[PDB]
Amino acid sequence: ESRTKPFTVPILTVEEMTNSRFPIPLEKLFTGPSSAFVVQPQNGRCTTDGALLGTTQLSPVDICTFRGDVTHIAGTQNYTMNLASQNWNNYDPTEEIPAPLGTPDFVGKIQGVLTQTTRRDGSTRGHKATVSTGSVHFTPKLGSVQFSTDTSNDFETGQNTRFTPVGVVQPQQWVLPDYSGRDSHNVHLAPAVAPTFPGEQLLFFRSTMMNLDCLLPQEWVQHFYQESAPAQSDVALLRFVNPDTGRVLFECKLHKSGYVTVAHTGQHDLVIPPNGYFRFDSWVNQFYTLAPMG
Ligand SMILES: [Zn+2]
Ligand SMILES: [Zn+2]
Ligand SMILES: [Zn+2]
Ligand SMILES: [Zn+2]
Ligand SMILES: [Zn+2]
Ligand SMILES: [Zn+2]
Ligand SMILES: [Zn+2]
Repeated sequence: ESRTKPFTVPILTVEEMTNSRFPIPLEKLFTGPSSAFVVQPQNGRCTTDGALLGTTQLSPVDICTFRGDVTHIAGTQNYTMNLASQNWNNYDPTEEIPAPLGTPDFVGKIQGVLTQTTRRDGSTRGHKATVSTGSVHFTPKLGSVQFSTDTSNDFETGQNTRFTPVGVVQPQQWVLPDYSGRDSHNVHLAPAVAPTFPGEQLLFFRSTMMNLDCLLPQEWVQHFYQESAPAQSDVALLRFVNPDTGRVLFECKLHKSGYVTVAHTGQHDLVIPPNGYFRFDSWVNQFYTLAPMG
């Protein structure tokens, strides 16, 4: 039989990791029922054996960013960005993805800094800007989005420009934007996720700014991809361990398609030790019942 790279997850604690849906630290773990909303984020999606899904890409600093060049909308402070690919090359809308990698995956107004990156002429050319992901002008899959800013002159036409997100005004974590605008349809989405094993609920990796919940920390996406360790079954059994005592706090299923479930009924904001981390223990069959959480 073939001997393949052993699967592992990072040894980073929750607070040492970052949300995969916005460039901010994770703050804590949360579990609760999810039958009343559709959980289909497009960022923070990756299989355990290293296949990226939806709009998921590797770099934490490219999460919810946009890149390209802008054209002034005459008589307004607003600008249309004509998107580039992720390396700054020609955007190619025929790729089978929902949108440019790193595109935001929730409806809301994201504020940030829009900056010209080349041939500044000695000017900073960075300005506060906002992009509304629910707006009719939000058409990243078509290759353009619209920003509101406080200038009408400062951005030179035909010069590379980048948006770095800073925060969200106020928004709907679970509602995907219309990547191609009104009366369109989203295409090539990573699938919705749900707990199908009775007594199980999804485990969310949660930050603030409202809650923002992801299915995998960004560092897990990066680790899974970099390692590309093959899966031995549909479910990897992880233990959350506290090295300060050496004891297991709880166990959970890391599903091969890239999400986590725990045995619990109801909302529970987990209380974890500062140094606790996840440890891969074994691959299990489809009949493994987890030890109860809390
Ligand atoms: Zn102009
Ligand atoms: Zn791309
Ligand atoms: Zn210039
Ligand atoms: Zn300004
Ligand atoms: Zn790693
Ligand atoms: Zn390695
Ligand atoms: Zn599974």
